[PDB]
Amino acid sequence: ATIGRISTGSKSLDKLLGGGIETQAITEVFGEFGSGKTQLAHTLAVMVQLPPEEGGLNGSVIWIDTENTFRPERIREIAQNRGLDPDEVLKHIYVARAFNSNHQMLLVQQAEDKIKELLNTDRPVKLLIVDSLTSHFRSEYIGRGALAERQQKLAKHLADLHRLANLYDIAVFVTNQVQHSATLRVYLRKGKGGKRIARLIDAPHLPEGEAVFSITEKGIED
Ligand SMILES: Nc1ncnc2c1ncn2[C@@H]1O[C@H](COP(=O)(O)OP(=O)(O)O)[C@@H](O)[C@H]1O
Ligand SMILES: [Mg+2]
Ligand code: NA
Repeated sequence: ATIGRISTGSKSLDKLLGGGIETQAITEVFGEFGSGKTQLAHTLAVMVQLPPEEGGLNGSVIWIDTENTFRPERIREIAQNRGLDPDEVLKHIYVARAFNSNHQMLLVQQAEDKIKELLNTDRPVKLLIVDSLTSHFRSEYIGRGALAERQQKLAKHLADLHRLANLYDIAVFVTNQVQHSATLRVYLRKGKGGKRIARLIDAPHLPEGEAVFSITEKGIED
């Protein structure tokens, strides 16, 4: 029932987010290629495994990869530099590669089996990443009539994701690349000096400024 919050690594981003990404919610990060969507996903997959006084939820991670951008050595790096054992961190991340959008849909069903298994253990799943939420959908549904059909399949997939978030008290974190019904939309862009800037889109309950952070050996951080 009460909502959990997963620190991103960046104090600035966390404040913008109201303390971190929420369980019982789908948080969508969207932005151009190279903006940092996948790096934020990597960092979150580590942060969630921290205890709560360090901004985590003692959680396991399920990661649905659609573009083969998951890097286990990046996870090990981030974990090591934040004082976690990198091999242990990796063992609590369950990555599956989605071959196409239908298999991506099926993987969400399978995620429920893994979630149920871990639920009342000491490392329940607390984060479900889809990176990228839309890349297969953009690629497969194209041409006259595909707008309605793509949106319908995507809405179904997002409904499935929202049910897991709410039913199991999990944060869902999804990426979308920009040249549907997410709970919170975060616009990410690359700024001057290598900085990254985040802004919330249509989110009255949180701050209306922008967060600024860097991508480092610790993942993201101010
Ligand atoms: N270890 C690192 N330290 C600093 N910047 C990094 C590191 N690793 C990757 N990056 C930067 O992250 C950016 C890519 O982020 P990425 O999450 O893949 O973008 P997206 O998923 O939004 O296309 C690149 O600019 C790259 O230089
Ligand atoms: Mg990416
Ligand atoms: Na919490």
